[PDB]
Amino acid sequence: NIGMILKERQDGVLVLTLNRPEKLNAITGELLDALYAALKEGEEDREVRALLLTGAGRAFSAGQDLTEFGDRKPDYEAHLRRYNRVVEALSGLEKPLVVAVNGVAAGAGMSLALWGDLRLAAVGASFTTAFVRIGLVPDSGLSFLLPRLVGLAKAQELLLLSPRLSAEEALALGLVHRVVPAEKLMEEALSLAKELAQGPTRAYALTKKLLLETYRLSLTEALALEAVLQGQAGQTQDHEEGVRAFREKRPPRFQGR
Amino acid sequence: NIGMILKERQDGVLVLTLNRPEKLNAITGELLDALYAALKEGEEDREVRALLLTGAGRAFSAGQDLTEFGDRKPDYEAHLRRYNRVVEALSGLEKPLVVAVNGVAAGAGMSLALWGDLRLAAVGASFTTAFVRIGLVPDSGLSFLLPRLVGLAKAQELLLLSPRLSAEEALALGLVHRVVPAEKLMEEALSLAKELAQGPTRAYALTKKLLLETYRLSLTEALALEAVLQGQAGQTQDHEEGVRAFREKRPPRFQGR
Amino acid sequence: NIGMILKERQDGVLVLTLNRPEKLNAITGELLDALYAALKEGEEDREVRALLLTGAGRAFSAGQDLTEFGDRKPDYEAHLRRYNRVVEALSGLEKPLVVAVNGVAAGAGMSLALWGDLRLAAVGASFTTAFVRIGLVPDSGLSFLLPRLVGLAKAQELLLLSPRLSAEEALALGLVHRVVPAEKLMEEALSLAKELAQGPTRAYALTKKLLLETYRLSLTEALALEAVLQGQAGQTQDHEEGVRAFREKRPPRFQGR
Ligand SMILES: CC(C)(COP(=O)(O)OP(=O)(O)OC[C@H]1O[C@@H](n2cnc3c(N)ncnc32)[C@H](O)[C@@H]1OP(=O)(O)O)[C@@H](O)C(=O)NCCC(=O)NCCSC(=O)C/C=C/CC(=O)O
Ligand SMILES: CC(C)(COP(=O)(O)OP(=O)(O)OC[C@H]1O[C@@H](n2cnc3c(N)ncnc32)[C@H](O)[C@@H]1OP(=O)(O)O)[C@@H](O)C(=O)NCCC(=O)NCCSC(=O)C/C=C/CC(=O)O
Ligand SMILES: CC(C)(COP(=O)(O)OP(=O)(O)OC[C@H]1O[C@@H](n2cnc3c(N)ncnc32)[C@H](O)[C@@H]1OP(=O)(O)O)[C@@H](O)C(=O)NCCC(=O)NCCSC(=O)C/C=C/CC(=O)O
Repeated sequence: NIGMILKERQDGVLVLTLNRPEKLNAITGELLDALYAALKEGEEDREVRALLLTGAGRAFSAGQDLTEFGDRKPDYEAHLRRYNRVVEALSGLEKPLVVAVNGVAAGAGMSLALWGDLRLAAVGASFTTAFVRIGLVPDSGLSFLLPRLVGLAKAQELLLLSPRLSAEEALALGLVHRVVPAEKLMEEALSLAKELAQGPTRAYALTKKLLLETYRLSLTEALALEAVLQGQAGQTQDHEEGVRAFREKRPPRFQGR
Repeated sequence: NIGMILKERQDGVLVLTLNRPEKLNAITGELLDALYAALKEGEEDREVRALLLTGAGRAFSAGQDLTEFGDRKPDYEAHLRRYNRVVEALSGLEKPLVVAVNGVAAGAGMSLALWGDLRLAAVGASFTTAFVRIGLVPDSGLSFLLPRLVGLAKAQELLLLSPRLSAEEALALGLVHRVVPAEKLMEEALSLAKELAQGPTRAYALTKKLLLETYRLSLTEALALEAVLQGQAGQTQDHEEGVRAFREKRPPRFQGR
Repeated sequence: NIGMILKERQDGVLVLTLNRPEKLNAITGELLDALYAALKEGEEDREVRALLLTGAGRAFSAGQDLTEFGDRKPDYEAHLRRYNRVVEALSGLEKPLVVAVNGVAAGAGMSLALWGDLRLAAVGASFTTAFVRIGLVPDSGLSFLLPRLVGLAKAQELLLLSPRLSAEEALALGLVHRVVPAEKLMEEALSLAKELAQGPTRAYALTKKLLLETYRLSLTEALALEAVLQGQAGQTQDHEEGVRAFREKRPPRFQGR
């Protein structure tokens, strides 16, 4: 398909599938533009309360297509302003994102997978940082996410030595939250995304903003931002519903506003 | 008791007990003012070298009293400047704090428990972030503490899905340092707090300041603050005692100055 | 030996050995000047692509020599500008550093060991923060490294209570990456350092810069620095070699430029 991102809506969930299975969903500028466009649509679509990202075929993504750039003096500083708006869009997404890692995620493919709020892997899936084997540094936010997700000791080993991690090893480190058999991965991930699509979408979005900023703030700054964002969550119809549901001891019926 | 914070001194330890057992020690502005007052007294009392915080009855704390605010347009930005001076006081406390989590700690109750320097839980105690089920974001410093304590991967799952964690699960993640039978919790926690109340109180206070600031500093800034605070610890009578005790291979007798 | 740092080159590796075995490699200003000088030489020597740091005798290092300062009013703020250029040099080293922890690492000895990019310990080796037992705060970058390496929950316990950790406990926490029998430690560590000395030295150096800065940056700042440093790695002969080797499915032959 032109752009190489498949798009499907179900029950409040936009399902995005990386679709270059013949090249293990290797990333090109074209694929990144299509993914940006799809994330923008998902976020704008008032019928969408959650996103699910997965790969077509054997792989999640092998990362940058190492054929896309033809022997010329590479300008990665320039190009990464492109990987960069996609990462900006993922990081700031105002709806929850499930990632279903169906196979290998390497390099920027591993970066993209780790931007999921909740991450599931198939048995048989694998992670490898990859960049150092091409003489490159981690990019697409991997140098930001990895030490936060697995701690600095594991981030050093994973990045410097680029070992291949099994899905069970990934589970141990916090790279994923759940490992499921390959034939059940999309059912389980879609089940979780539909759960989140009934959730308090505004609370999810603002909680994600606090988590993104937490490490660079002083405690004083963190308490100030908590105050500001709790002010905004406090004004939502969902907060009022949440309080009613607790007082009546029934499930909340959230609307995402 | 008026203010709902019980206060007792033993052997250098101020014991603070959240005391609204009939509402699972649910937090009100009144309780927060009483806790602030008690922390201020503990810190000012030269007979106190350590604090121990626990709950009365079944619960540690169920967090914000979801009856305190009566159907009016809530102003959480305003109110949190109140949760906020209490968190400021906890974070900056110039004496070590043990927390004994005797039962459920939910929402701001979980926030308060996690401000302990050393944290023990009873078998049967439990943690739940709770905020997202009311359509709110984590507050009272939970968005600051949780990713630092358990890493970002576990913080995402705990905050977005609000699962109930057993004391043994909490131990695994680093939410607590020790799990003990319910009938031994106060004996063990008081034993540890009395140990710290013989400790180098100034070294504890300055070590806590370094830990609070560590993530937002450059290595250059971190080394500069280490230099400044080690300068201050170096001038204490306790440092001179610590050096004598090491040279003579005997226990130090610290005074907290 | 004058300066108490032994220096030996093998197969692209500068081997540095802390050499005051009679005082468990206890740190003095003189030892720190010698270590700074040795790190500077290793980094300047175009025949060196990796460093390995270890201890002579029983210990890795017992940390500051608690005989060096003679009963005078200590000025640790002044002196730490000395521990500080050594830590600055370690942190910014533009070649990978393996640490082989052959025995106890306490206080600043533990600080120094944890500056390794990859860390191995002998069975029988041990770690202890130590500072709090002398009434001091963690220094030599320990307040920076420890919470990043083991998370805040373990850093609090390790620093406030100064327990002695076995090599297997250290492995569990991420203080080291590998534990090996004492008689195999230098063979394994030298084997790993020779591996890294064939590696893409520029990618290692720039990856280390991203990891050092990651926690204090916004995601926007982190993506900007990734762009800048990937630009520089992209211009290296090693990047061009890495791409050729992947396209031909053969091992890269990196030069470190
Ligand atoms: C671990 C995998 C991904 C999978 O192994 P396996 O499943 O055994 O497959 P394979 O290695 O046998 O490859 C099968 C085919 O896919 C191709 N393939 C795999 N990865 C990529 C790839 N990344 N680019 C182009 N082709 C790729 C292979 O070349 C093969 O093609 P062929 O059938 O021989 O024609 C392995 O292929 C691998 O290490 N690939 C390279 C991964 C890699 O280095 N990714 C790029 C890191 S750099 C990055 O992502 C961002 C860089 C930004 C700066 C910039 O460059 O703009
Ligand atoms: C996990 C517990 C805490 C305990 O379960 P369990 O032990 O089975 O007890 P229960 O749920 O059966 O409750 C027993 C009673 O306590 C009451 N209770 C429990 N939590 C609270 C509570 N937080 N507020 C008022 N009442 C509470 C229940 O309503 C019941 O009252 P009743 O006997 O029916 O009259 C459960 O009650 C629970 O999820 N409670 C709500 C926890 C909660 O959402 N906390 C607030 C999060 S929001 C926060 O803390 C800060 C917000 C700041 C912004 C602002 O609002 O200012
Ligand atoms: C865990 C060890 C390191 C090892 O135990 P073990 O292997 O059983 O040996 P030991 O304790 O029996 O000591 C054997 C000998 O080494 C000496 N030794 C051990 N550590 C040091 C030491 N750090 N300084 C001088 N001597 C030391 C002992 O005093 C003994 O000397 P002797 O044979 O009795 O003459 C234990 O010795 C120990 O706790 N030592 C003190 C560690 C310590 O507190 N280090 C300093 C932390 S403060 C720091 O590093 C930076 C401070 C900067 C501010 C400033 O001061 O400038």
